[PDB]
Amino acid sequence: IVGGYTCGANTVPYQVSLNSGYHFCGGSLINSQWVVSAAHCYKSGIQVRLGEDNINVVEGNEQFISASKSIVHPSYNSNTLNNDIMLIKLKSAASLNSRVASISLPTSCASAGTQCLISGWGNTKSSGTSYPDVLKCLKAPILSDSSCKSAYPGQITSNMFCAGYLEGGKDSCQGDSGGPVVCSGKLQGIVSWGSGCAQKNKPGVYTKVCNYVSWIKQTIASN
Ligand SMILES: NC(=[NH2+])c1ccc2[nH]c(-c3cccc(-c4ccccc4)c3[O-])nc2c1
Ligand SMILES: [Ca+2]
Ligand SMILES: [Cl-]
Repeated sequence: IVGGYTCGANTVPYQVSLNSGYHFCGGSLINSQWVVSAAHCYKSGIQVRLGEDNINVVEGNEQFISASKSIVHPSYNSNTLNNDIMLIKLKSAASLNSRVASISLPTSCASAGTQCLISGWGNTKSSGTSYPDVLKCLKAPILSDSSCKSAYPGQITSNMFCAGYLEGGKDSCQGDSGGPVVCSGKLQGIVSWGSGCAQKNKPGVYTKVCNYVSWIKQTIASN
């Protein structure tokens, strides 16, 4: 997260860190046994880390659970990143409390101008690599479809939306992929891609979760 602030320990209880010996992507807990992340974060040997704040120190509240299976959307396209969503089933259910809690899936899509909270342990520099130890947060609005398409002509599908600031300075970045974009208490987006980080007129692009709710429900119900 570039230009964001320190969230504060366990203030984003649905945030998870996907770990394979280091933090490589974020995710969102949607129930005690399932996490939603981005398809491009897929790899084998994923350990899901819940209740984290400093990812390099065991401070208490952490729950480390191995993924039992990861389900990348069948129509995921790695070249366009269309359908960049994945579900991860946990080997055992997580213990939910005030520090570890799930986030609700939306019933309707959000409108441009909606303010959302984006969080993660990704890079904090637009020009360089600085990864934080604790969780960073950023409040950002969803942009209109015309501004998004004007920024990335020919690259936005109906399963994506832009959120951020066109002036640059505040944005999600590498390491934040797969994490949550929460608006009014509902998970509306998944950090997916962008051109660099926090560059002027190049906002972040997110997977539009409202388009996948029946898919998520049906997939969880059959696995
Ligand atoms: N400007 C942005 N809002 C933005 C958002 C997510 C990004 N994710 C990345 C990204 C860059 C290089 C590699 C990965 C990557 C690839 C495979 C697995 C995990 C991360 C990224 O997600 N850049 C990103 C830029
Ligand atoms: Ca920790
Ligand atoms: Cl277009």
